[PDB]
Amino acid sequence: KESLTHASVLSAYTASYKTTAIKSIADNAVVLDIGYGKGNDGPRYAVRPLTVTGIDTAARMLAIADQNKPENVTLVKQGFFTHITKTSNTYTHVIAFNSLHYPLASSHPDTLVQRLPTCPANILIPCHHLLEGIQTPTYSVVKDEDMWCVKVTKNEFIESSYNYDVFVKALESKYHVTIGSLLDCVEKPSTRSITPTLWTAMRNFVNNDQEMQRILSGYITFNLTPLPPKVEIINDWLD
Ligand SMILES: Nc1ncnc2c1ncn2[C@@H]1O[C@H](CSCC[C@H](N)C(=O)O)[C@@H](O)[C@H]1O
Ligand code: NA
Repeated sequence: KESLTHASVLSAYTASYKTTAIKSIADNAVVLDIGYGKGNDGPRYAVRPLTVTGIDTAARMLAIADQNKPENVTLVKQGFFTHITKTSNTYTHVIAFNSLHYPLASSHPDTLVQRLPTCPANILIPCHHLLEGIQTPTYSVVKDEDMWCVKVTKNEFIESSYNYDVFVKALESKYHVTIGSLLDCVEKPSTRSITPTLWTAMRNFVNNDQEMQRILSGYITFNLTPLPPKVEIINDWLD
């Protein structure tokens, strides 16, 4: 133990994937961040040619996010389904980092996907069926009846189950999908507290810790590009 615990590596790798995704958003995009929360990705949006709408259901967290909100960011307090109905923005990129499993637990996965704007997207989602059993001093996922118990540091969150399989099958109806894991992250997070020496120390710990690789393998990433328009019947016409 020396600043190098399971929760520490997880947030750093999470920070790694957000750095790459936000950077890879096309220039001048109108972005929707579903679950903007307390504003961790503000500094990454602030240094970029992007118009961003951050939506959350928690006002207390959107209050922490306003205390240092970049001006290219607009904050709105409405969940995803209300906002998609009411908004006048046409979005060109969707971001959802550790957020979509909440709406997916109270909706049909095909309804969430068809309601998402038809635009490129990046999704980080925990797959609790790939995380159950992992018990480390700072990270633990355990089953509790129909609900999931997850402990980060000492935070004791309860999350509900969602249908990952149907979700992935619905994305395949709309998107070219490349699936991945946090374990596939190499790029150094933009977080300035993560020095080059510390990142190397984190990635070396991943190469030599089984528990860590399991935690990282259970945080599933989705790089989405919209399929061609239903006029894909022309290509099937080559059968
Ligand atoms: N249906 C919903 N619509 C929008 N935001 C939601 C939501 N359900 C939960 N959220 C928000 O999603 C967030 C996930 S945690 C914060 C995630 C943030 N993207 C980050 O990277 O730090 C929470 O703040 C939660 O309030
Ligand atoms: Na670019």
